[PDB]
Amino acid sequence: MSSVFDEYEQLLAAQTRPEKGSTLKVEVPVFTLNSDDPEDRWNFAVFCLRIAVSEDANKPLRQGALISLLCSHSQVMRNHVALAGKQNEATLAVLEIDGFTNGVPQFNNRSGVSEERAQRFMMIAGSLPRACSNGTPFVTAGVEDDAPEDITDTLERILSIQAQVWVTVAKAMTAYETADESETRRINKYMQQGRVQKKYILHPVCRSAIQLTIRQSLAVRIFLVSELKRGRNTAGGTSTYYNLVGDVDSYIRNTGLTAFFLTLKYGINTKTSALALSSLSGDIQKMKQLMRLYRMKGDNAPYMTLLGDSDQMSFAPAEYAQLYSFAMGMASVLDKGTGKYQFARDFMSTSFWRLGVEYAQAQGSSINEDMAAELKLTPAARRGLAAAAQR
RNA sequence: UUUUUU
Repeated sequence: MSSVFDEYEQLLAAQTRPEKGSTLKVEVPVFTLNSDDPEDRWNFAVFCLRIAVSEDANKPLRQGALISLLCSHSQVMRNHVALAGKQNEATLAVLEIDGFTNGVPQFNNRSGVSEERAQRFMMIAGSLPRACSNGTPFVTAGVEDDAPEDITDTLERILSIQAQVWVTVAKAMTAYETADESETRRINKYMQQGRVQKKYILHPVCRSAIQLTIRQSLAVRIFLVSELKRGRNTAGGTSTYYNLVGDVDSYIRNTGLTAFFLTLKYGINTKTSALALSSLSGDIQKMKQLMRLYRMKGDNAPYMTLLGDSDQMSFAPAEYAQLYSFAMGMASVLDKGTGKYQFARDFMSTSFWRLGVEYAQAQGSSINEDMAAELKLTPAARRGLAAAAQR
């Protein structure tokens, strides 16, 4: 016995099902450390940063510089750059920089390079943000001529630079989303932690450009995604770098799916009686559809934004406009968030907003079956807590 | 299509 609604669902299931050809693909130069000297890791990090922040070097190369700023943290970096090589979609090279001598400039290499190339980066060292001051990345001038006597502070500086990056990985879109203040709040609470010094802040202009670079490059984000997957996978007892990554992770995830999760929070997870209504159901049915599509998606699910796949479009807030508006109007009254921006659509319905207001304005109504059948609640207590809400 | 706080 096929029922009409049931076959309605059977129709809405086939549609929601989620080798790819090979195109032209450009080489990405990538740098690889070898050495055990703290001085050498220090110059490697300053160098990869002065590359990353170039005013004149082409794109793939700044990409590679950033890959290196994100790779430099490790000790044994052979296997981590092999894990870089594991991703067959792009194409990366090794360039064993073999270390540099006491003079900062020479890139002394044995394999696969040339001394004319031998003049460009160093030429590119000269690459400088005319807008940026002191002509250096770190805002306190007399910092980079420092002595890393031990490996621990060199690590810690690497951590701070990379974490400045990992913070700026969120709000990843292309327009200049202003997340400087939230970046600053997280820098401040990482100062509450203390793993990052106040002494090593970058220039925020160059940082936002580093962000713009991050999102213009496809595979550096893919590397971020794999970084973050191996971060979420590892437990607590480990090395500090994964702990920074996984700690910042919960701020990276779940991005751009925001109205969808507002609906989850306010619209549904409160199960107010107006949720039950004449029609709002159909969009609820589709809500649990995208739920099933979220769970059986799963392993790349908290990361579609960064991932970039078109399927999020299936996470369109627009088909929910009725529900979506209600859940919002209510959050607008009940919660005091989102009031400082335009978080609204033109495909909205006005009445269900008005009703989210009216329904949220009278908190006498929140009665749940759950606590009722939990505490054997009286009518006396019901009308009592009502008088409380009459405040 | 994207636009909080943690």
